[PDB]
Amino acid sequence: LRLELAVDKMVTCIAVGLPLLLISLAFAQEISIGTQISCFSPSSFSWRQAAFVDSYCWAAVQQKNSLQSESGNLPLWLHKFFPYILLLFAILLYLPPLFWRFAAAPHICSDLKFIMEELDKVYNRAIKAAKSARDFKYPIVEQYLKTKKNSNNLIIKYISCRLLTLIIILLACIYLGYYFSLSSLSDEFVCSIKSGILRNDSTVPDQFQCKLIAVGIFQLLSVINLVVYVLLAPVVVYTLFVPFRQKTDVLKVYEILPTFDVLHFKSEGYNDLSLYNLFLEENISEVKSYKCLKVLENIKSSGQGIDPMLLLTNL
Amino acid sequence: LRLELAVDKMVTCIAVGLPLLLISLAFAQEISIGTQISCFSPSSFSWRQAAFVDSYCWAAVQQKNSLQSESGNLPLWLHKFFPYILLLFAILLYLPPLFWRFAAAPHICSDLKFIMEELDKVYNRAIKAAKSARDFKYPIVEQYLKTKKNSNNLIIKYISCRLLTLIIILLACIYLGYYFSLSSLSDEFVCSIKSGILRNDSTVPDQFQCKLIAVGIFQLLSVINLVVYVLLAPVVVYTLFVPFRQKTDVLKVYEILPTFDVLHFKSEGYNDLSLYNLFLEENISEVKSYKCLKVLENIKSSGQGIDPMLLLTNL
Amino acid sequence: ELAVDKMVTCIAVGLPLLLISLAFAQEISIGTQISCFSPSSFSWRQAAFVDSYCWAAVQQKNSLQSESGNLPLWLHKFFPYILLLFAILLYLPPLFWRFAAAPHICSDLKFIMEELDKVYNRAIKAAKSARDPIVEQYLKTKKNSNNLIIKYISCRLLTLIIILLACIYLGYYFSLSSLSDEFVCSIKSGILRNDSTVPDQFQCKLIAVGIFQLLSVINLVVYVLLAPVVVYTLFVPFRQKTDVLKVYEILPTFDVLHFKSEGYNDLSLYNLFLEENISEVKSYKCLKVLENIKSSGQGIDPMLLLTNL
Amino acid sequence: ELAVDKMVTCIAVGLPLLLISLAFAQEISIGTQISCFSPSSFSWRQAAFVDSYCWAAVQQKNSLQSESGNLPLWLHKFFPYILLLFAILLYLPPLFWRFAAAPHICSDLKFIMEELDKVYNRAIKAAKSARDFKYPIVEQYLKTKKNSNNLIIKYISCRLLTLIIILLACIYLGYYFSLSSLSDEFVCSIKSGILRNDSTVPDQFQCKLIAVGIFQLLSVINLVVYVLLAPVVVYTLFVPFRQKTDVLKVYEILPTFDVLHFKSEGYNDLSLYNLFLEENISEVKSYKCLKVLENIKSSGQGIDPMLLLTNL
Amino acid sequence: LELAVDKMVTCIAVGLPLLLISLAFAQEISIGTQISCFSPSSFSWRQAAFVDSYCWAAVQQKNSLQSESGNLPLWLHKFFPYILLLFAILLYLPPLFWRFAAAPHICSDLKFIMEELDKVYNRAIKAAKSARDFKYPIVEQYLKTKKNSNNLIIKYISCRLLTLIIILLACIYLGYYFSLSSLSDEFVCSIKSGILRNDSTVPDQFQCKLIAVGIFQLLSVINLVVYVLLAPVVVYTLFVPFRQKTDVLKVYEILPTFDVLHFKSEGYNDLSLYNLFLEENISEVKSYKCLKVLENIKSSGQGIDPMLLLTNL
Amino acid sequence: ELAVDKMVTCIAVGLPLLLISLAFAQEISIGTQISCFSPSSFSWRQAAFVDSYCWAAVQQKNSLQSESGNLPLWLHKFFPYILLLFAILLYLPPLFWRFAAAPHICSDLKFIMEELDKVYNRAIKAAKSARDPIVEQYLKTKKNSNNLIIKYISCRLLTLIIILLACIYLGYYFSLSSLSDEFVCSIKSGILRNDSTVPDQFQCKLIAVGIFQLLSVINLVVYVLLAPVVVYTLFVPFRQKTDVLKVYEILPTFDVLHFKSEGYNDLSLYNLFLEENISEVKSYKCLKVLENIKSSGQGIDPMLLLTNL
Repeated sequence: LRLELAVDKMVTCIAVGLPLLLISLAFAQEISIGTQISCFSPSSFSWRQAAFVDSYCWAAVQQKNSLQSESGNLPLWLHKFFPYILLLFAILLYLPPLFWRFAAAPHICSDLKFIMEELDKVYNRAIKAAKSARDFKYPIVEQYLKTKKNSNNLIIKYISCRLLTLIIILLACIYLGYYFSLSSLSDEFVCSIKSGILRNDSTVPDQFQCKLIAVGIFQLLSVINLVVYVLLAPVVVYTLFVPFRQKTDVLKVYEILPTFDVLHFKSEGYNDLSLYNLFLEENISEVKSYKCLKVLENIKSSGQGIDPMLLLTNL
Repeated sequence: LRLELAVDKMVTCIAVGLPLLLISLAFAQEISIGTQISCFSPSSFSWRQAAFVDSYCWAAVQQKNSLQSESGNLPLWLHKFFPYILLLFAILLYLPPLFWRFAAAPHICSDLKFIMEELDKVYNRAIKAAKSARDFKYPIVEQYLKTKKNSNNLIIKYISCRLLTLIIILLACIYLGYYFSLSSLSDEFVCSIKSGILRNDSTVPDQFQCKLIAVGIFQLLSVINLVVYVLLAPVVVYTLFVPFRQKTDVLKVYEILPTFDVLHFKSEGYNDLSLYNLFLEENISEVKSYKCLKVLENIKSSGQGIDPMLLLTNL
Repeated sequence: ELAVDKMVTCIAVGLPLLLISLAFAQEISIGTQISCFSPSSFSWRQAAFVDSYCWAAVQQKNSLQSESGNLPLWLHKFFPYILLLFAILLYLPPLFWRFAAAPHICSDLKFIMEELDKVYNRAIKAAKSARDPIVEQYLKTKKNSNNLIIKYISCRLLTLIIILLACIYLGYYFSLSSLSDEFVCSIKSGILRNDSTVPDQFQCKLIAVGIFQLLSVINLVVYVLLAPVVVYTLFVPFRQKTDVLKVYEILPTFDVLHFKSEGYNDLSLYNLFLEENISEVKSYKCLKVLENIKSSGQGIDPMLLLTNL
Repeated sequence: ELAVDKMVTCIAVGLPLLLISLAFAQEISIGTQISCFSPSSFSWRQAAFVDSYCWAAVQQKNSLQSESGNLPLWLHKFFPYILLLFAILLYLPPLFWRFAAAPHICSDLKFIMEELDKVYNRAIKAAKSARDFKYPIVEQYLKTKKNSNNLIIKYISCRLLTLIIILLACIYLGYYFSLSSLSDEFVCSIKSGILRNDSTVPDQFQCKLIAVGIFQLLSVINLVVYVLLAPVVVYTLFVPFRQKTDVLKVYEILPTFDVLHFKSEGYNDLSLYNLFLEENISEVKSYKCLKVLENIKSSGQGIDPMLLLTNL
Repeated sequence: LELAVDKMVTCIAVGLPLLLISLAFAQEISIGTQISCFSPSSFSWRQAAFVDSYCWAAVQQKNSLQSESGNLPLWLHKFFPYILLLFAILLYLPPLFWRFAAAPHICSDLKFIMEELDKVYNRAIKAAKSARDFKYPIVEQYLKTKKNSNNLIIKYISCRLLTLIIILLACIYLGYYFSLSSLSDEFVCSIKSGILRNDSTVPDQFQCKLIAVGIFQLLSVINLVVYVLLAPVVVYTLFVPFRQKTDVLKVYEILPTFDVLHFKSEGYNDLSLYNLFLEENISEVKSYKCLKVLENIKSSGQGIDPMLLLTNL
Repeated sequence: ELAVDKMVTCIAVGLPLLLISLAFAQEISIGTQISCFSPSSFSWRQAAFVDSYCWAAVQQKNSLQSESGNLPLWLHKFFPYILLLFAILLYLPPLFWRFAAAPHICSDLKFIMEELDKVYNRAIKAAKSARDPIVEQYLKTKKNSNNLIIKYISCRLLTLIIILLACIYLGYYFSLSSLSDEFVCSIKSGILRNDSTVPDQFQCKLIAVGIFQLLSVINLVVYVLLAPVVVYTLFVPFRQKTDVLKVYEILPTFDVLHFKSEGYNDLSLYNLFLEENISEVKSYKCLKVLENIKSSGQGIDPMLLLTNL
């Protein structure tokens, strides 16, 4: 009852923990030198006057009139808001898995548990009929899967959460590629504390050379995040192609039972049946009847004996 | 017994954790530079005199006589009390859930557990009667359903907590939209430490140019909170109109039981019955009898066999 | 603990604590709580001495001269501990209640619920055999002594008294003037008295006062909103409604008598606690199902009881 | 632990702890606990040395000269530790009695409740057989409890130590609370060792112990709460006075139970057991039903054995 | 679900870089900032702080700093802490298979094999008990089938091979750090871009030194030593066939209800992996325990096979 | 994990960790780990540069000149981590023991206990009917291969080897002169080489090295007290005694044979683990009650066993 495919669990783990791990690294007790901005006030300035210049320019990356930067004010905005953008991406990437687990999870589980119980029951009834021969009959699970072939609401939830995950991953790739595509000189901006009563003041110099520290770390981490995300996006796209992944028809092994109709009827659709096929292919190893039937099916590759006889021997 | 609808749990989680997360972000070490205010005392001022000017003006954003600001004293008040406002909204948004958690639960959880037990019992009795055929009778829960429609005690509590949540969310949206609408130059105010014995003092200048730092971060976070809240408000509203959300009649699947009267009788009212319908639609997946009955109902879409026979096979 | 009482306790206790932590948190604070503006000639440590001396000197009335008086000065230092004192005093009655009051009402309520389940079982067994008042006297006794409830209304009355005293204190401090933090201070006792390098007086200002007043008005608003709730909760008889035992009157093994209303006696308190905890009683749930069905009046009470099983 | 004893412990222990935690509020403390006002010529580190030296020198009586004396200085510097000491000493008797005395009374009380339920069952069974051994074992057990008071002597001893420690704390807080309010200011001289004949260092420094006023304002609060708590302990100290509403009197209407209360008037373990029975007796179902019959008997309409048989 | 040698290889290869990161930045070994630049005496405190932070950020901008070794050694130190964590994460990723729900791929089949072995043991002793008073080798056929596809094991050798590749890449990277002279921290720095370019009060260049780099190299050599000790373990663990000896089944051949055939050896196929996992988890099987008791007794030959089987009951 | 092994692990691992945490106590540590005494003319930041340069320069042998040598300087700075390395290496064998060998012995021991309870039940059932050796062969087999125990003595031997290496290192480190923490450092590489305002050499001293030596001698004392314990634990045969299965020999359904002694084989290890975990076995407890009684002769063994029920 995991209700989360291993590839989906790992995609979520990566896409969420990587921006968080990178945020935590960008401010390691060993990577931050100190403040995020330094402005180089004149030597005549006192300690507190220099602190004022630093804090003023930090707050002044927003006020476009005060600061003059060669690259523009937009790089300054992006440099100051550096860590917020990654936590936002982590949260947005965590949202679709949360929507999946909160509502979609429970619905998928009940049906799969019922299908496994019905398969075990049909196996028991088939071997009991075979045992009585050695001494109703309605394909209920087949009809249930035929019904699942119709409504795709159960799957559309899955491909929708995967599609939002892919969209957010692509938007994060775009943002990180832009941010890394930084000038790497745009962190140096000229700042002027000359609004208000300081405007015509003379002891204060006209402009200060400020630099936004710990930016290079942001870009080096953004390229790492972008690489991992462009490696992750094909995985999500493949996860999206849910019918293509439905392979090795799991119910085909049950077709050798008399109490089971000879019909797979599970393929070719953007419908909940393909999703159920994937989840059955995953959780079917827990089904003992499936295990024994697959043993007989593999033996049938040689073709030495016969299916009903072998089943009777297994008991 | 979660006793909280998934949409309500997520609305609470968002509306409460988002202001808390934003408070915690607004003072992340990388994000802040130092003090919340800086005042630029003259160069002749000692370190402690400049500290006095900073702290005095910080405390003087309240005393309207001391500070002269172009935007007014109200922006100064709003800038100083940025953090306090965020927590208060989180608490008020968490207050409704707390009342629901303790006051609301006895009325509903007990009733829902009783309804689920009665449904399992009627299912068992119906299959036992069917099994005896293959070899009292009072609709107590249905009588119970009528009470829900006539009783709004367990509902009016729900729509009241939801309505207070919506009202507080709208008040938070109004406050955040106002705060974000602040001048962004209103963080610079002129401050004069000239009350008391300093009034006619000469070494102290007439006025100081103070600037409130960490206000741009407050506005950037307030717009995020406002966006998330105006996205959340339709969800709460959507939520307020329960009569509309009561859909996919859950008891309709039980109408195929002989031991159960053929009557849904659950719709169209601002009464506790609609609330109970929502909570049943949520918690009904835990009911095994409901799961099996829904399996039979979905199979009935094809119409191959028959309802009582299918039930007998399931046993 | 009744839901309204639990929420009143939660508010009246956590609000002063949350408000202390608001102002209390280091990030919210600019720095020290007092700043005194020593002269420029003073060294760093001399200015620190002036600050700390005046901070400790808001008590010594001889040193400081303030226009409003020494009481406003003492009030500021008092407030961080005064809010915690109010939180503790407001937590005390709920603590006394759970420690003493619940044990007496808990045993009685558990016994009443067990007796109700037993009478229901016996009634359906008699009805089943046909198809084939100890609890009332106990409640009549509860109708007499109000000592069991007197504990409840006493803890509620102390809660109301402490809430009103907190409202008075918070309203008093909030009006103030705010010029008190601007009161002067003179470090001229002892050997510094006739010293000349030290100025006669310093202009000190109490840091983070405005935050205290803005939070005190919030606490006062919430408390004057909470006081009517306690007063309503104070009146136990009014809240006793939707007679819970009336649903049991349809049992043959149960006498036809509610006999639970109209008094400042422990019976009304027990009625409230029964109305709260009665949903746990399965027999009450089934009986209420039958009673709601009886609104339509289609069948009959004993038949549905027997049929319901 | 009786509710009044639990609340007395909670107050007497948590109040000094809460007051310690308040005395060091991140908003009531201006900074260091002492400030000494070195001369202007002194560097930052020299002034720090003067502060720390005088802080450590409130003990060395030769260095500091104070008008009130060295004892106020000691009390001003060791104010916290003393409150924690009082909290610990006040927590000790509840720890002691709970560890050993509790189980002794718990086993006996559980046995008494079981025996009462058994005698009730036997009485109604005899009455039921009439509608269709005999040894007062619990009465004899309580008669025995009436003898040795050692089981209760533990209780009144822990209560008496609690009262003694509360009174000692009241005395200390009243003494400490009633301060000169000038003591916080002491003259300190860093002139021992090689600094003795040094000339650049002044003869004496004016030090002040900051946040002492907070200590006194909190000590008066602690003293008020403690002198309000002491009458509660004294009342709780007197076990015999507390007992009332004879709980076993309701059982006297049973045939299988002898007609004898025999529980009153002594500084013996029987009175303590009476209190604990009065507390824990509501859990006893037989007691509940018997009290129902006893309250009905106030009207006197029917009869005790008939209503008991009808009780079932 | 994770072999003890694999669990310990993961624990080492992951926790060692993390422990070394945590050690490198311990208060007792860190003196303070990671860089110090020695501004002139005329510079104020904040001007010196600006020089330090500027040069720290300027190890990237190649135009500002002039170092004898080059800019690559400078960039290596700053990213060294990040690499330690990157290597830990990449080494944790393959074990991620164990973390993920891949247990059913191997354990569920194992659970079936153990149940079938207990069942065949019970049936054999019941037949022997009836003598004292179907018959299809299903598990043998299942293992014969496992002897076919090696896809189930290919997952295992693939995660082990990625672990080995990442360990070797980490060894290569760490080897490099130890090899470097690291005078790199002594590289000069010039705060003369922008308006400071033609400024005169600021000196032409500053002598900066990178703090905690000697600690980084001393820890990198430790990590490299542990990793080159760990790589042979992974290589041995890589060879699943060379890792299998004394198969558990050879003890079940003394049962009448069990065919006389081990048929489990010699292949890069899932059968060898299942043999390893059976050798590990077989001690939980009670029937295996009793059969091994009889097999060990058979070394002496004092007691008959079927007789001792029936005798044990 | 045997109690002596658990305590040896706890000591050998937590002691270096506790000592690391003590060496850097806030009261204990004064500040930085190095101080260099720049001239008075040097600014604050120039002195900080000298400190940090010399800290990083304990490695570069050309810069610093120390009387003891550069190796003591390396050991000074690397001493804190070295203790964590010893803690980790000492934790490794117990960790290996938990996964590699503990389950192998756990399954076997649980099976032996179950078989002993079963044989006891069968013996008393046979005795009860009168009133109205699989485990031995398994242990005989264990007497063969010592591979199961070889894991145990191997983890113990690695623990002893690492403890002895730690003793050697700590005895060497404590044998430092305690003046080797004072080294002369010269910031004169690069453009500072021919600079004149900077003095030729600085007198630096390594902070918290006396604390390191005082803690290293404590660690060495505890480790040389622990090493004999490991050596004794190393000899499994010398430890086994009080033959635990001898109490079972009084059962008819159990063969009269202890057959557990005298070998560097897994049987002795299993004997130790049985002696430890056998108190959980109820049948063993009753047999020891009566097994001891049989020696006394007060009552006969089968009669008391039947009476045991």
